[PDB]
Parts: sequence; C-alpha cells; structure tokens
Amino acid sequence: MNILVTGGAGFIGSHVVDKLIENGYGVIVVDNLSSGKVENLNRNALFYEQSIEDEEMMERIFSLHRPEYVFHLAAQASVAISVREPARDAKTNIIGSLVLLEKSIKYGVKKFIFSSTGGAIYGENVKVFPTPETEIPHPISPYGIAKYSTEMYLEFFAREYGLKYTVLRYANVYGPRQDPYGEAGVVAIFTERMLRGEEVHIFGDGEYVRDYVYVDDVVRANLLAMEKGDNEVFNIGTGRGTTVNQLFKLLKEITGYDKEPVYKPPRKGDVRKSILDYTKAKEKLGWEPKVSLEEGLKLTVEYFRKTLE
Amino acid sequence: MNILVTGGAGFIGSHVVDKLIENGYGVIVVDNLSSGKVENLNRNALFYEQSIEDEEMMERIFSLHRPEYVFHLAAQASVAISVREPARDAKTNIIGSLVLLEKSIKYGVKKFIFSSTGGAIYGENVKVFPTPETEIPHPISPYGIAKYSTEMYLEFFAREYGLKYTVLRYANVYGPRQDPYGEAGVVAIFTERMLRGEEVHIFGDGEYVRDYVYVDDVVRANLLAMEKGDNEVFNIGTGRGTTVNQLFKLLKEITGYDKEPVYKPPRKGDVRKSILDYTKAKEKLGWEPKVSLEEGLKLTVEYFRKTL
Ligand SMILES: NC(=O)c1ccc[n+]([C@@H]2O[C@H](COP(=O)([O-])OP(=O)(O)OC[C@H]3O[C@@H](n4cnc5c(N)ncnc54)[C@H](O)[C@@H]3O)[C@@H](O)[C@H]2O)c1
Ligand SMILES: NC(=O)c1ccc[n+]([C@@H]2O[C@H](COP(=O)([O-])OP(=O)(O)OC[C@H]3O[C@@H](n4cnc5c(N)ncnc54)[C@H](O)[C@@H]3O)[C@@H](O)[C@H]2O)c1
Ligand SMILES: O=c1ccn([C@@H]2O[C@H](COP(=O)(O)OP(=O)(O)O[C@H]3O[C@H](CO)[C@@H](O)[C@H](O)[C@H]3O)[C@@H](O)[C@H]2O)c(=O)[nH]1
Ligand SMILES: O=c1ccn([C@@H]2O[C@H](COP(=O)(O)OP(=O)(O)O[C@H]3O[C@H](CO)[C@@H](O)[C@H](O)[C@H]3O)[C@@H](O)[C@H]2O)c(=O)[nH]1
Repeated sequence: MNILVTGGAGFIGSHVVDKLIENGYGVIVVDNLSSGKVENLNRNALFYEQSIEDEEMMERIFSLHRPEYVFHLAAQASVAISVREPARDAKTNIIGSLVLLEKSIKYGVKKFIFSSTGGAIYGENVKVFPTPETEIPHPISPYGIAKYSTEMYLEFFAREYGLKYTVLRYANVYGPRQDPYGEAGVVAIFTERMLRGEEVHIFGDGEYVRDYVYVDDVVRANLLAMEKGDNEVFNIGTGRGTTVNQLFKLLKEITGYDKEPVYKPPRKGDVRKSILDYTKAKEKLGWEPKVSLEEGLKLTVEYFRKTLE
Repeated sequence: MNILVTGGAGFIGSHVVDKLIENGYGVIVVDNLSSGKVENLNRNALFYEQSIEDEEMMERIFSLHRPEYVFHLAAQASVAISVREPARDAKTNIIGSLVLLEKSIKYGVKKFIFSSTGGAIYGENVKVFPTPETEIPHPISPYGIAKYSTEMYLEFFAREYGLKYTVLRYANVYGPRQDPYGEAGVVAIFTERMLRGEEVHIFGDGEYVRDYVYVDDVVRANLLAMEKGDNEVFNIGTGRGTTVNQLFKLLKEITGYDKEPVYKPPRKGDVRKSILDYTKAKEKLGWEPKVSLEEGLKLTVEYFRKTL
C-alpha cells in the first residue's frame, strides 16, 4: 500500500514517515525543504523535493503512485511568519492543501489525514477548559485562519466527492527533531539554551498556559486515524496545562541549569491559556497520551545532548 | 482623493465606480476582465488590466496612487466554477484579498470595504428568517468558505494594524449590467430569455426563496460604509422573500412573455431559502432599499431592451 506524507522532512512529519516505514508501508514524501531538513529523511522512503502548490508536479506524483492515504503535514508552521507574510502563508496552508485535495479526488485517495491546530483555532476568549471540539472556532492569526479555512474545505470535499478525512488539532507538540533555531517552540529553545548555558528569556509574566504533547503520541494519533474517526475533527493534546514558568523549572531541574530566567516584554498575539479536551479522541480513536510531560522532557533533553557531542 | 475599486469592470463594481466618479473622487480600477467587460468601464477612471493576486503589480499601484479607500469587489464570484477548481477560486478569492490587504497596510489605506455574501455563508440549515448577522456561519461551498475566510483575515488586519473595514454580505443582487450569459443571475437570465422569446428554465419546483436586492441600493450601502460601520459585518438585502415562480410571473407580466416555463431538474446545492435581516445596516449605516422589487425589475427590463 502506498502512502503520501507531505512535510515528511519536518519535525512531526519525519516521525510519521519512520513509523509508516517501520510498519511496512510504501511511503512517498513531498517536502520543499523550506523548514525541513535533509537529515530527517528516511532512506527507505521515496523523496520528492517539490512544493505542494505545484499543480503539475502534484499531478505527476499522484498519477504515478496513487496513494491510498495522504498524511498532510506540510505547512508554513510558524505563527510569527504567518503574521509577517499572510499571503505567502496562505499559499502554502490553503492553496497547497486545495491542490492536494484536488489530486486526492482525481486519483482515488481513500482518506486524507490533516494536521491542524488547537491553540490557534479556538481563539482568545475561550471559557471552557479543557476545551472541547464543540467550541466554535475564532482564529485571530493568519496561521489559525488558514488552518480553519482548510478544515472547512475538507468538509466540502467529503460532501461533494465522498472523500473521507480526519482533522487532528494538535496542542503544543515537542520532542526530538524540533528545531531550536529560527521560529522554534519553547521546549526546543529552552532545552538548547540551557544545555549551552546561555541566557533564557520568558515573555511577559510567564503565566501563559499551554498543553504540551509529546511527538510520539501525536504520531500514534495519526496512525489511529487511518481506520477510525472518519469525517471527524479531534483535539490531540494532554488536557494538562503548564505555565511557561513551570516549564522553565522542569527543564532547569533536568538540565542542571543554574541561572534565573530573564523576563522580557510580552509577545504580541499570545493567547493567555490553551488546554485541550481529548475525550473525543479517546472515545473514537482509542487515543490517549502515553508519555507524561516529565518523561517527554527527559527524552527531549537527551536527544539534544547527543546533538551537542 | 484617490479610491481603488477592484472588480470595477464587473456588474456591481462598475456601478460603484460610476457613483464615486459622480461624487468627484479620483478612481483607480483593477480588473483582469475574467468575468468583467470593457464596455462596463467608466472612462474617467484610471484602469489597470491586472490581477489582484499579482504582488509586484499591486505594489506599484498602491505605491503610486496611495488610495485612501479600497472597495474590494473582484472575485471569482460564481458558485459552480468554485466547485471544480477550488484552488484557482481561492487564489482570486482569498490570496487576492490578502495581497490587497498587505498593500493596504503598507501604504496607509484608511478603510477597506469588502463585498461578501449572505446566502453562501449562513449555509443550508438556517431556521430563523429573515436571517441576522448573529446567525452562526456554516459555509459548505468553496465560494462561501473563501468569502468567510477573507472576512476573518479582515479582522486580523484590523487587530494587527488598525486598518478599518466593513463587510457587506449581499443578498441576490440584480439589475442593469448583470451578465445574462454567465453561470448565474436568474433575473438577468429570465429577462434576456423572455425579451428574446426563448425558453425559460425553472430548476426543480421553483419554490426556492431568495431576497432580491437592486444594484443601486447595493451601491448606496458601499458609499455609506465609507464613514460609518467601522469593523462591522452587515447583511445587505431587502428582508423580503421571493420564489422563483413568483419572479417568473412578475417578469412575464413586465416583458409580455407569452410562453409557459420549462421545468428542469433541481440544481445541486441550491439552498431552499435565503432571506436577510437588514436591521443592523438600517441602524448603523442608515441604509435601507429605495427600490422595491417591482420597480427594480421594470428598470432591469427597461435596460435590457435598450442593450440588445
Ligand atoms: N507544536 C507543533 O509543532 C504544531 C502544533 C499544531 C499544529 N502543527 C502542524 O503539524 C504540521 C507539522 O508541523 P511541524 O512542527 O513538524 O513543522 P515543520 O516546519 O518542521 O514541518 C513542516 C514541513 O513542511 C515543509 N513545507 C513547508 N511548506 C511546504 C510546501 N509549500 N510544499 C512542501 N513542503 C512544505 C517544510 O519543509 C517542513 O518540512 C504542520 O501542519 C503544522 O502546522 C504543529
Ligand atoms: N451579484 C450578486 O448577486 C452577489 C451576491 C453576493 C456577493 N457578490 C459579490 O460582489 C462582488 C461583485 O459581484 P459581481 O456580481 O459584480 O460579479 P462580477 O463577476 O461581475 O464582478 C467581478 C469582477 O472581478 C473581476 N475579477 C475576477 N477575478 C479577478 C482578479 N484575480 N483580479 C482582478 N479582477 C478580477 C472580474 O473580471 C469582474 O469584473 C463579488 O465579490 C461577488 O462575490 C455578488
Ligand atoms: O523563548 C521563549 C519562547 C516562548 N515563550 C513563551 O512560550 C509560550 C509558548 O510559545 P511557543 O512555543 O511559541 O508556542 P505557541 O506560540 O503556543 O505555538 C504553539 O501554538 C501554535 C499556534 O497554535 C502552534 O500551532 C505552534 O506550532 C505551537 O508551538 C508562549 O507563551 C511564549 O510566550 C517564552 O516565554 N520564551
Ligand atoms: O435559469 C435559472 C437560473 C436560476 N434559477 C434558480 O434561481 C435561483 C437563484 O439562482 P441564482 O440566480 O443562481 O442565484 P443564487 O444561486 O441564489 O445565488 C447567488 O447569487 C450570486 C450568483 O448569482 C452569488 O454570488 C450569491 O452569493 C448567491 O446569492 C435558484 O433557486 C435557481 O434554482 C432557475 O430556476 N433558473
């Protein structure tokens, strides 16, 4: 069976590729290496260094390999970049998705499994925590609007053509291969700076709450979505909130870092609190996180240590 | 004062241009003539035959003319077509809007007035009519999804840069210069068929209810949104529902058409009923329709007779 993984050279996508390869699937990867890395690629997967919004190239790849599933992880994944360049962001995030969906219909894809976002979708005025999928989306960033627009297009493709899909709205994903450089998640930034004994910055008062979910658990969610959760949207998170202050403390203890954090002005656009309810994923996908935050942070620090040897 | 009107060679946009010119504004028009027509263009406007999604070209236009207001009417504005090539549709409908908004932010535009849609945004299970802006959006067509995505981006630009905007969600717009040969626009199709004595087709049972709003009234709402209704979404419609069968009868009486309609199979995706509550526009824009349907249909027939 052939499987297409877009964004397979990236943080989450490369782990998805590895797992599919391990389970015996034929895997085809599309990635333009805008943020992904050649080192992340699996030598057993077929690789196309190409862009998802390239209609002729996507036409060619789908016609050759007729993937039965598409795992769509390719995205402009930085919120800050989406703010600075919203048209370019939407070209990858919306138009890119629509090209893949057009080819998926044309070439008989059975199911499209889309990586979406929990944090950038529910908006800034949520009152129910942990937050369920029944909360109406109010995205405020271009990234969140693009992800939400694409989820709506998925429902269109299901209604019009009978394409099955699953949307996975991730919380804050962290772990090995997350890039600590550029537009990085705080786990990777903190871990790398602490190991190097560099200064660590906390924005605003550090009381921002997030739901940190380990990359291996997110990969398992993707695989469970192959045969379950048809035409459903799921939060993929832990339902546990952690402030940036608490996170710094955990990582400081693990790394043996011995400096205080430097408090900096608050970051524009930061939602105050994000925690996801995963009851639905538990009931319909049989999904639950297996790696606690403390276990996950230790694994993460361990991977980064090896990079520094 | 300079004003940019995108889609200014189209049905609604050409009338907006006319009204601005009449009121003494300098008007720049951007239209790629994908569905618009040179014959619609006001010769007093400065015309760029260019595409809104062209960043380099929009850079030049905004940099040169520094428009104070943008009336954004350019769209792949037809619901069929959006279904078969949604990526191409979203390139005009979403990416195009985003390019205009980036340039708007960069070159100090004061207000952006966006043409959106009522019907295709509220979706197919509405229970309250006439329908207020508080009704939760559930667009299921690529056209409605794209329009709604753009509305959401407009709020981002307002929050991030202080750009002021107004969204006008039109009902079913009809009147002079609506193209009777395109995908849609039942009023223009019926009028052209009837005046030519050709067959007239009613899809399904003809009991589909729409809210027909005259183009000159839609133009007045655009102009009222220059100074009022900052950062608000408004339904622009009449609050009155008309079946296709009723529309047929009205236009048959006006044209003197002497045939019965030919019924065809129902058209896939047609919502059963769309009627918009315009109370919010009435209060905040001071807007109301000045042209009743009967009066507007007569003006439309009047115009079509002259034009073919
Ligand atoms: N905490 C998180 O990391 C998080 C949270 C919520 C959602 N997500 C989503 O999960 C997916 C993967 O995220 P990630 O953390 O691994 O980021 P990532 O940057 O590491 O992976 C994205 C990959 O997509 C590639 N890419 C970007 N544009 C492309 C294009 N036009 N054509 C082909 N490839 C392109 C990049 O090169 C990159 O390898 C994304 O959809 C992202 O939005 C991630
Ligand atoms: N007519 C209605 O009943 C109705 C109802 C709801 C919303 N609207 C909206 O009002 C606006 C105008 O509608 P209309 O009836 O006048 O349609 P229209 O097709 O006559 O006008 C659209 C104009 O935009 C131009 N255009 C399309 N793509 C372009 C691009 N990429 N770059 C530059 N120009 C481009 C077309 O050439 C055309 O002249 C649209 O946004 C439409 O979606 C119309
Ligand atoms: O050096 C740093 C970096 C981050 N933060 C704080 O850490 C928190 C989390 O930031 P970040 O790691 O950037 O996560 P989010 O901004 O929440 O982004 C998450 O949410 C995005 C939008 O939902 C996802 O989709 C992203 O991939 C995901 O990492 C925020 O409060 C930041 O203020 C710091 O204090 N110091
Ligand atoms: O020959 C025809 C043509 C249309 N209809 C019917 O007329 C009604 C109105 O159709 P149409 O004129 O195509 O408009 P709509 O489909 O309602 O709606 C669109 O009107 C504009 C396009 O014409 C869109 O952009 C607006 O968003 C949306 O209101 C529908 O019930 C059709 O079934 C007929 O019966 N016979």
